[PDB]
Amino acid sequence: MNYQPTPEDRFTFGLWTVGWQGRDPFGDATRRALDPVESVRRLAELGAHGVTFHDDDLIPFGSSDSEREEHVKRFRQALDDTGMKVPMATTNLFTHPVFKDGGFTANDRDVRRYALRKTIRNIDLAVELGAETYVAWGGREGAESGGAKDVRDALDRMKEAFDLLGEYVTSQGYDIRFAIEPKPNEPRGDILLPTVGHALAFIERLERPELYGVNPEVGHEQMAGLNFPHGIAQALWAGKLFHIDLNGQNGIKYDQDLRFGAGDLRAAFWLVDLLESAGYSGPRHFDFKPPRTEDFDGVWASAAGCMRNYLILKERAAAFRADPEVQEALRASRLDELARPTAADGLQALLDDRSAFEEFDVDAAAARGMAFERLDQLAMDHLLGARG
Amino acid sequence: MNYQPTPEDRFTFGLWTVGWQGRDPFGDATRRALDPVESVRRLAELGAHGVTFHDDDLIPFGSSDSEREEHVKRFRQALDDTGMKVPMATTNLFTHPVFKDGGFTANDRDVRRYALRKTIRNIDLAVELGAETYVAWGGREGAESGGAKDVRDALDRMKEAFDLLGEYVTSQGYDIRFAIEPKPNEPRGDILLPTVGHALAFIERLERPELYGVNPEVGHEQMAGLNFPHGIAQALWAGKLFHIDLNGQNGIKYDQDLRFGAGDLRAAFWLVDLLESAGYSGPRHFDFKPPRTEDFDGVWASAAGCMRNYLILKERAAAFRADPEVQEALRASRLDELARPTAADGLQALLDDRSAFEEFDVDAAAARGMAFERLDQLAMDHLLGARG
Amino acid sequence: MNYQPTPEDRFTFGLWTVGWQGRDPFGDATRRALDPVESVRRLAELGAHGVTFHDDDLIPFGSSDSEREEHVKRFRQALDDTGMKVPMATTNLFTHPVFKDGGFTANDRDVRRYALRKTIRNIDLAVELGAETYVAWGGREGAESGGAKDVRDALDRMKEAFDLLGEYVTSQGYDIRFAIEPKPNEPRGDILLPTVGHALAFIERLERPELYGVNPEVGHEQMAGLNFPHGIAQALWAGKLFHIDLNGQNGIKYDQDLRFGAGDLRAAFWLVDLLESAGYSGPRHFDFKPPRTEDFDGVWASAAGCMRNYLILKERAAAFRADPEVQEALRASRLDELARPTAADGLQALLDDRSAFEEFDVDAAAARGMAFERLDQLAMDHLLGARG
Amino acid sequence: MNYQPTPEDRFTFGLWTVGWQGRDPFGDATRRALDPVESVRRLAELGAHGVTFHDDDLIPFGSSDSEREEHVKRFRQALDDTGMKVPMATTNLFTHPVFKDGGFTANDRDVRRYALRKTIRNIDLAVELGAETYVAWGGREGAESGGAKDVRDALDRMKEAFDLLGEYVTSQGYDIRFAIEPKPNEPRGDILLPTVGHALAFIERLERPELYGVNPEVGHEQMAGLNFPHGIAQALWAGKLFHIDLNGQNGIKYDQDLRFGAGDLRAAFWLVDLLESAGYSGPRHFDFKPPRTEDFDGVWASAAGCMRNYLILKERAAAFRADPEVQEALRASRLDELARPTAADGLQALLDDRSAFEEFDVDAAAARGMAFERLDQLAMDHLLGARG
Repeated sequence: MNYQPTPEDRFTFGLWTVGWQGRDPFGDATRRALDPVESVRRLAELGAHGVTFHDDDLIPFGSSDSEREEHVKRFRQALDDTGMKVPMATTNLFTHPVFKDGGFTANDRDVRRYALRKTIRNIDLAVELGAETYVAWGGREGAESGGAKDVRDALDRMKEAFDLLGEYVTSQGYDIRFAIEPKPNEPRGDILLPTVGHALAFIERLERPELYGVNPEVGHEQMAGLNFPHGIAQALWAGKLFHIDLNGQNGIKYDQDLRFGAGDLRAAFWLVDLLESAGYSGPRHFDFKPPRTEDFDGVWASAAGCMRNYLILKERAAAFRADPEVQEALRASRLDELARPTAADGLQALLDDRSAFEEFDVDAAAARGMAFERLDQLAMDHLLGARG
Repeated sequence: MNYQPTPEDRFTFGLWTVGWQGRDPFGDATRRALDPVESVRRLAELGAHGVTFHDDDLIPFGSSDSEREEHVKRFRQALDDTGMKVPMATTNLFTHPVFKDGGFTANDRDVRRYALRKTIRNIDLAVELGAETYVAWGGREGAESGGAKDVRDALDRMKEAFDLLGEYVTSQGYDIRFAIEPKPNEPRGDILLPTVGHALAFIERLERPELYGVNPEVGHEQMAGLNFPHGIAQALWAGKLFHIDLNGQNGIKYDQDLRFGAGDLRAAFWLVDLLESAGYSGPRHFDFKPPRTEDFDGVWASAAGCMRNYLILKERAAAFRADPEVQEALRASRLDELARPTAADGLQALLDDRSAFEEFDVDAAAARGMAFERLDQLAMDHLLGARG
Repeated sequence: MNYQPTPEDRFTFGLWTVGWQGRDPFGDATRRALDPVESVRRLAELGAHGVTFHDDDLIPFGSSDSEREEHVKRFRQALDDTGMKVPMATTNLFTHPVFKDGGFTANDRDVRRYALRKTIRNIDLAVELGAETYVAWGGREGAESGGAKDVRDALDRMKEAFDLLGEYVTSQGYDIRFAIEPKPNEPRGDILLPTVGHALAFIERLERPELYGVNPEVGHEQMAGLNFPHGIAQALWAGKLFHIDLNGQNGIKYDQDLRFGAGDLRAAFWLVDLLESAGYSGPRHFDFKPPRTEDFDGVWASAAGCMRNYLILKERAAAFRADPEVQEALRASRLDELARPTAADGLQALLDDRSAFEEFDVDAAAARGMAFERLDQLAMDHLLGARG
Repeated sequence: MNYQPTPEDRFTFGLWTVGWQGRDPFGDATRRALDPVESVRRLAELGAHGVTFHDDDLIPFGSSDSEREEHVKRFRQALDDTGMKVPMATTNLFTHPVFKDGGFTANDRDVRRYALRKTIRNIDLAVELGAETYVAWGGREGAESGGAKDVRDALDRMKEAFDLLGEYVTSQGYDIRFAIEPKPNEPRGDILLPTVGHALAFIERLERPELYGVNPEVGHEQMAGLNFPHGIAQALWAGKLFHIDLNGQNGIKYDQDLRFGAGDLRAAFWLVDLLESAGYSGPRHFDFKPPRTEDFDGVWASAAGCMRNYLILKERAAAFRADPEVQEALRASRLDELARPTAADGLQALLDDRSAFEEFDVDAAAARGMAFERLDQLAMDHLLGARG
C-alpha cells in the first residue's frame, strides 16, 4: 500500500522552497545555493509535475538583458529535458530594500510605478513559459504603526494596480489569470488583505472581477487561528479558488513553512477531503521550507514528504466518504437536510406555514441529538487507519 | 477639561450588556435581573442616545401575544419618558437549545424555517420601534468537527435565508437595512463568516447586495489577531459600515467584552481617529459586559467608562490631526503621495515612461527613510497628552 | 486490531465531564442532569477505572450533614457495585458567586478563610473515599484589570493557603498529595500560575515542596500556544507529574474541552509516546465536555472515543519506538549523543581540551545534517499506519 | 512637563538593537552596518547609561587574538570617552550555522563543548568590562519536530552547562550572576524554557541556584499571550529578577521588537508601576529593533522614544499611586485586605472558627461588589492624563 506520486498528481514546488538556504532572522544560511536547473531535475525525479518562480529566483536582480536571456534558455532546456511544466509565476516585490514600504501600496509614487513595471515584465515571461496563473503576494503592503498608512488610500492604490494589470493582460490578449495571496502579518506588523475573506471582498471591487481569484496558503490562515478548510470552501463557493499553497503550521506564531502534513494534521485531512470532493483541478503547490537543520538529503526527503502525506490523506478521505457506515452517519447527522433548500416553497408559503412557527414543537426539535461525535470518531478511525 | 456625553454623541447600549447577570461557563449569576425599563432610565441619565435589543431580551421566550403586547407597551413608555431611541435590533438565534446547531444553517430544515419566522416577527417589531438597522450574528452557525457541516451547503443556506429576509423587507416596503456581525469562534469551535472580510465577500453574492452591510466588533476581530482599524477601513472603503460594536479585548482568547478603551488602547485610538476622520454617522454602540466582580454601582460606572474613553480618544485624535507638526510629519512620510494616483497617465504612458523602470534609481529610492517612528512617537505623545 | 479499554488502563473521568448539561456563555442547557450513580455505572460499562469529583458535583451546595451523608452512601454503593475507584478529588472554588474574586486569593479575607474550610472538609471526604491525589485549580485566582490584584500579595496568600493545607494533611497523618492545575485564562482575564512552569516554580517556595506536584491539562497549555509534550517532560524531569488531564483543543481560543485525540492530533501522539516511555503510572484522566449538540448517546460515544484514541496512539507510539529503521534514524540524528554528558571529564579538562575550541572545525560540524525530516516522516508514517 | 533621560535613569541598549541592519526573513538589509564606537557615542548623547553586547557584535566571529584585542581597545576608549557602562553581556549561540540545532542542547556533543568554551571566553571579557549580569538566551535550544529532541535529556544537558558555568565563575572568584532569558518560539518551532515560569522552575534544580535569575522580555511573554506584569511579579516574588528587556509587541505573532511603549500600552503602564513600586534597581534595558523602513535618523528617534515612553509612564504611575482618590478606591476594592494574612492565628484556630464556615454568611459576602471597574477607570484617566 505505497504512495508514489506521478506528474498526473499535479504536485508543484516553488524554486524558492527547496532552494531556501536557511537564513532566518537570527541566523546565517546553512546550505549553499541551488542552481534552478538542478532543482528542476531533482524535483522531476521525485515525481513532481512542475515548478513555479518569482522573477528574482530565476533571474538575479539587476541582470542585463543578455544574462537574462541566458538564464531563461538554461531553464527552458531543463524543462524540455524533464517534461516539467510551470503553471504559476509571481513577482518578488518584497526582498529588495526599495520595497521596504510596499510595492503596489508604497507611500512613494515612483516606487509604485516601478513595482508595476517589474510585474508587467515578468507577466510577459510567465506567458512565454506557459503559466496559467499569476500570483501576487503583497508581503510588504502594510504597516507597523497606525499613522504610516491610510488604509482607504492604500486600497485605492491596490485596486489601481490590479486594474492596470488587468488592462495589460486584456490588451495583450493573454490567457492568464491573477490570484491574490493573503497573509495576516509577517514581514509587516499587519498586512493588507489579511485573509481569504478580505481578498475575496476586494476582488469584487475590481473593474474586471472575473480575472482575479485567490491563492490561499494553509499556514497563512492558521496564523490568524482560522479554519483553513472553511476558508477554502468559501473560496470554492464563490468560484475563486484559482490556486492553492500547501504547507504545515503549528498555531499562531511566525510562518513556519513546515512540510505539508506537519502542523495541524486533522485540518490537512479535511482540506484534502474538500479539494477532492469538490473536484479542484488546479495544481497542488507546496510553498514550504525544509528546516535549516537539514542538509541536501534532508531537503529532498522533506519535499518527498509533502507529496506522500497528501496521497495518504487522499486515500483516507476517499475511504471515509466511501464507507457505508459513514454514509449512514451523515444521514443520522442530517447532512442530507443541510443540502436541501430551506424554503423552495417561497416566502409567502413560509409565512403561512403554521408548522414553521405557531405549531412548531421547539422542545422536540431541541431534544434531537446531532450525533456529531460518533461521526467524528469515524473520521478519526479512518484517518488513523483503525477501522474495524 | 471634562468629557460628558450627550445624546448627540450617539452612544447606544444593548439591553443585554448592562443587563448581564454574570453567568459564565464556570459560574452562576452574581447580579439580579434588570427590568428593561430600569435600564432605559439609568442609561438615559448617563447621557446615552439609545438602546438595542434581541427579541428575547425584551419579550421572554414563549410569551403569549398578550404578554408580548404588555412588554412592548411598558418599553415604549420608557422610551417616550426619556427620549431614548432604538436604532438597531436583532434576533436571539443562539440561546435556546433548539439552535444548538445553528439557526439559518442548522442541519435540520425545520429549525431553519423556525429561525426565519422568529427573525421576521422581530423585524416587524424593530420597524415599529423605529430601528434603522437589523443585525444578524450567527453565533451558532458553525461547527466543532469537520464532517458535521458541509460549508458550501451551509453558505447556500445562509444566502437563502438572507435573500428571503431581503425579499420580505422589500415586499413590506420597510426602510431598514441588515448588518452581518462576524466572529471567528465562540460558542462554536469555528463560526461561518469569521471576519469582516468573509462577511463583505459573502454579501456580494446576495441577490440585493445594497441592503446588507457589516456590524464589526472590536473584540471579535482581535480574537483572530487582526488589526481592527484596518478591517474597519476596508468596510468603509466598500461603503458597508452600517453599524459598529465597541468593546475591549486583551488578545487571542475567549471574548472578554471589556468596556471600550480597555484592552488594546492604541487600537482604540486609531479606531476613533478613523471613524471621526471618515465621517461615520451611525451609532457608537457598546456590546460589552461589566465584569461579574461588580455590583450595580460597578455596572453603571463601567457603562459610563465606555463613553468617557471614546470622548477622551476623540479629543486626542483630533489634536493629533490638527497639529501642524504632525501635518508636516505626514508629508515627510509621504502620506500625501499615497493619496495620489499611481498612474493617472494611463497604462501606455506608464509602459513608455523610462523613469519608471529603465532609468529608475532603485538605490536612491531605497535609501529614503519613511520617518514612520517619529510620526508614531508624535501619535503616542498626543494620546498620552504629553505634547511639549 | 481493536482497542477495548479495561480498568487496568487506568482511564478516569470527572463526574462533571460526562455530566455537563451543555450550558455555555451564550446558551441554556441541552441535556438533563445526570445522577452521579448513573454516571458511575455507565462509565464502568465502558471500561473506565474510576471517577473524580469536585465536592459540589457530589453534594449539592448548601446540603445538610444529613443529606450529605445520604449522597455519599449512595455514591459509595455505586462504587462497591462496580469496582470503580476514586483516585482524585478536588474542590469547587469557582462556581458560587462568593468566589467571584477568587478563593485562596480573594481580596476579602473572610472569603479566603471560607475557601480553606471548604477545601479541608472535602480533603477528609477524599481520603475516606481512597483518593491519592487532591487537585487544586484556581480558576478564579486572577484578574481582568491591573490594579485589582497585587500579584506579590496574592502569591503570598496562595503560599499561605497551600502551606496550611500541607500542615493539615501532615497533622492528620493522611497519605494524600496535592497537584496544582495551571491555566492561563478563562474565566478570569489572566489567571495566577498560568502554565506548568509557573506552577513548578511556585511549588519550590512552599514549606514542604515534596507534598505538591502539578496536574497539567492538554488544552490549558495549548491556550498559551505552548508545546504540551515539552511541558510534561519538564514536569517529569522535576519529578512533579502527579496527575494529568487529557482533552483536545484547537489552538488559542476559549477552552474547548474536546475529547482526547481531537484538536492537535500529532501533539497527542507525542504526549502518549512520552507518558508510556517515561513509565507514568498515574491515572489517565479525561477532563472534557461532550459538545452540547449531543444527546446522551453522543455523550457516551464521546467518552468512549477518549479512551479509544489513547489506545490507538499508544499502539502507534510503541511501534514507532520498536521499529529498527526508526532506531537507526534516531542514531543518525544523534539522539544517542544528546543523552551523553557534555563534559563528564570536568571543567578543567574541558578548558584544556583544544578539540573543543582552538582546533574545533566549526565548518565541518555546521555542514552535518540533523536528518530530522526523515525521522519525522517515519513518525508520521507510523501515526497514520502507512509503514511499508 | 518634559521627559529627558539622564544616565541616572539606567537606560541601556544592546549594540545589536540600534545596530540592526534591517535584514528579515523576507528581505535584505536596508541600513549599513554601524561601528560599535559610533553607537556608544550616539547613545551617550541621547542620555543612555550603558550598552550591552553579544561577543559576536563586538568581535567579528573568527577574529585572531590580535584583531580581538584591537576591537576591545577601541570599544574601551569609547566607553572611557563617554562615561558609558556595560552592565550586561551575553553570548551569540544562535547565528552561526554550527548552532543550527542549539548550543548547550545540540544533539552533537562536540558542538555542546564548543558552546561552553565560546561562552566562558566571553564571560572573562564581560568581567573585564565590568558587567554584573551575564545573560543566556537559548534561541536555538528546541525543535520543529517531536522526535528530534528528547526534552528530558536536553534539560539534563542544559543543567550540566549552567552548572559548569557556575563552577567556573566560583573558581575564578568572579562577581557576576547569570540570567536566563526565556522565549516560547522563534527561531525554533518551540524553544526550551518557554516562559518566565519554566525558567524559574529550572533554576531551582541547578547546583547553586543563588547564582541564577531571569531576564524576561516584554515581547517574549506576550508571544504566549501571557500577562507580562504578572510574570514579572512572580519573578520579583521569588527574588529572581536580575535584569529585564523592554520592547513592544502586538499580540501573538513573530517577535516584532517594537520600541518600548508601542504594542500593549496598558501593559507597559502596569509594568512600570510594578518596577518602580517594587524598587527594582537593575538596568532598564531595551532589546528592540528600529523598523527597517527607517534611515539612521529614524533609528535614533526610535531609541529616544523608548526612554521617553518609560519616563512618561513612570510619571503617570506615580501620580496614580499618589492620588488620594485612588488610595481610597484601593481600600474600597480591599487591596489592603489582600496584603493581610489569611490565618496568622494558625490552623487550629481556623478550624475552630465558626465565622469561617458554619456561621459564615456566604450570600452577604457574595453580594459585595469589588468596585474594580471604577478603580480601573481611575487608572485609565491617569494614564491618559485626563484627571479632573
